[PDB]
Amino acid sequence: VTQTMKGLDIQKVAGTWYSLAMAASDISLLDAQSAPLRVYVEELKPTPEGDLEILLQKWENGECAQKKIIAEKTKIPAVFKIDALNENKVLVLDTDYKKYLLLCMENSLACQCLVRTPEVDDEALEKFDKALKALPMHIRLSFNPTQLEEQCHI
Amino acid sequence: VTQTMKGLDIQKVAGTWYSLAMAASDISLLDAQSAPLRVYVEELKPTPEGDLEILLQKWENGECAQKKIIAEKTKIPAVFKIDALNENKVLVLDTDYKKYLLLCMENSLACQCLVRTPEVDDEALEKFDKALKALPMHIRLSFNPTQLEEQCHI
Ligand SMILES: CCCCCCCCCCCCCC(=O)O
Ligand SMILES: CCCCCCCCCCCCCC(=O)O
Repeated sequence: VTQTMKGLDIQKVAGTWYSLAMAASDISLLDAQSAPLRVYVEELKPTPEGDLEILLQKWENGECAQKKIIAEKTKIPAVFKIDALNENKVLVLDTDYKKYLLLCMENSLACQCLVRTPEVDDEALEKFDKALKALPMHIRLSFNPTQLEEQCHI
Repeated sequence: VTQTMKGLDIQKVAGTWYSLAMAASDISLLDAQSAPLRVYVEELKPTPEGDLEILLQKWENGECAQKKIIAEKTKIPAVFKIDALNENKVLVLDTDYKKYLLLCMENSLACQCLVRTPEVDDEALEKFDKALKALPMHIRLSFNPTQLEEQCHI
């Protein structure tokens, strides 16, 4: 991934988001309901000191569960690191703050097109697919407005 | 689907094919290993009287199984009908016979990009994605050359 948002103002991504589309390098990352990177973003919560808290839902043990994970800031504004067994980065590729936000996670690679409202934003999906053609994705999903209004996009 | 191959010569699609990419209208059609339209084409076998026999593999009961299904000809050369509880059509969208073949099945809709050899044919995938932008797909998968040489693309 060699797309990052120049001049990102992280405080301005705060609030409500919808995981409109997802893609990943390996089918197994997204294939099933309980696949490891089948995560549905609810809210982005920047800290005053510039970390990025992410509220999301994930299907685990036959149930739609709440998760809260902290992605810690780095020297680069558009790059955050999640504390785990593995060093994994969260990258903000692009955003206009008010409509769409493109982000990826890598260790191999998964990405999402986030939007502010439960609508199919063709313009944001164009920007997502453009970003992705530089990346070796083998699975891509997208949700309809009804699914976007349901826990775990059921 | 309002893309069919003009002047199709069905006898010339005979032989070996690889399911390089798949897409479908509903995630559930392709999501898991045993999803209903997760089928891997092995061979196309036109009959002398112009029907299209399809040899494929499908994951069923925790196993990669052989299937043979007959798609019967219609008045339209690029449209075939599979005998089931439901009337389902197989449509040949496009082919150059020697490299790629795009086909869909509808009742809602799933499509594949077939290629003759276990290679990622970027040119055929461009033609596949072009065909698909006219269609309401919500899941898309693609296979690497290693997976293409394995039973059920394992
Ligand atoms: C996949 C790109 C969008 C990034 C979404 C936020 C990153 C968090 C996903 C990592 C897995 C979270 C599940 C957990 O381990 O509790
Ligand atoms: C999905 C577009 C490619 C068409 C592949 C050939 C169509 C056959 C799939 C229908 C399901 C076959 C499994 C079975 O019912 O035995």
